[PDB]
Amino acid sequence: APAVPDKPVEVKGSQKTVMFPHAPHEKVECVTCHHLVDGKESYAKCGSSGCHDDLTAKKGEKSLYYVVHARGELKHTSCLACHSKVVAEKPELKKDLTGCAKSKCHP
Ligand code: HEC
Ligand code: HEC
Ligand code: HEC
Ligand code: HEC
Repeated sequence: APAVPDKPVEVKGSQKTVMFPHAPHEKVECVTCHHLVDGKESYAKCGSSGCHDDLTAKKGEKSLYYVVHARGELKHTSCLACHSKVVAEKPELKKDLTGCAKSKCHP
C-alpha cells in the first residue's frame, strides 16, 4: 500500500473542495474507504476516471457526491454513514461530523 497521507488532502467536487484528514481515521481499516475493485487493492482517488467520476450528479454509483453523503444501503461505507453511527455514540460531535454547514467538512 502507498504511504498514508500525513496531512489533510483535497477531495475535489465539481464546485467544492473538502479536506480529508487521515489521522482521526487511523483505527479505520484502509479498505473501508479504499475498497477493493475487481478483487484488487486500489488507492486511487475516489473521483478517478473510471471510478466515481461523475462530480455533478447526486445519485448513482458513479456519483462522488452520493458515495460521500449517502446514508442509504450502499455497497461500501460512505463518510456520512459511518459518521452517523459515530455521532449516535458521541452526540457532541453531531454538527462537526454531519452538518452541511459549520461542520469540520464544510466549515
Ligand atoms: C476513509 C475514512 C479513509 C481511510 C480509513 C483511509 N483513507 Fe486514504 N484517502 C481517503 C480519501 C477520501 C482520500 C482522498 C481521495 C481523493 O479522491 O482525493 C484519501 C487519500 C489517500 C491517498 C492519496 C491517493 C488518493 O486516493 O487520493 C493515499 C495514498 C491513501 N489515502 C492511503 C491510505 C492508506 C494506506 C490508508 C490506511 C492506512 C488510508 N488511506 C485510510 C479516505 C480514507
Ligand atoms: C475505481 C478504481 C474506484 C476507486 C478508486 C474507488 N471506487 Fe468506490 N466504487 C467503485 C466501484 C466499481 C464500485 C461499485 C462496486 C462495489 O464495489 O460496491 C464502487 C462503490 C463504492 C461505494 C458504494 C456505492 C453504492 O452505490 O453502493 C462507496 C461508498 C464507494 N465506492 C466509495 C469510495 C470512496 C470513498 C473511494 C475513495 C476513498 C472510492 N470509492 C474509490 C470504484 C472505485
Ligand atoms: C467510520 C468507518 C468512518 C468513515 C467511513 C469516515 N469517518 Fe471521518 N471520522 C470517523 C471518526 C471515528 C472520527 C473521529 C471522531 C472522534 O471521536 O473524534 C472522524 C472524524 C472526521 C473528521 C473530523 C476531524 C477533526 O476535525 O477532528 C473529518 C473532517 C472527517 N472524519 C471526514 C471524513 C470524510 C470526508 C469521510 C469520507 C471520505 C470520512 N470522514 C469517513 C470515522 C469515519
Ligand atoms: C464530511 C464528512 C462531510 C459532511 C459532514 C458533509 N459533506 Fe458535503 N462534501 C463532502 C466532500 C468530501 C465533498 C467533496 C466531494 C464531492 O463531490 O462530494 C463534499 C461536497 C459537497 C457539495 C459540493 C458538490 C460538488 O460537486 O462540488 C455539496 C453541495 C455538499 N457537499 C453538500 C452537503 C450536505 C447537504 C451536507 C449535510 C447533509 C454535507 N455536504 C455534509 C464531505 C462532507
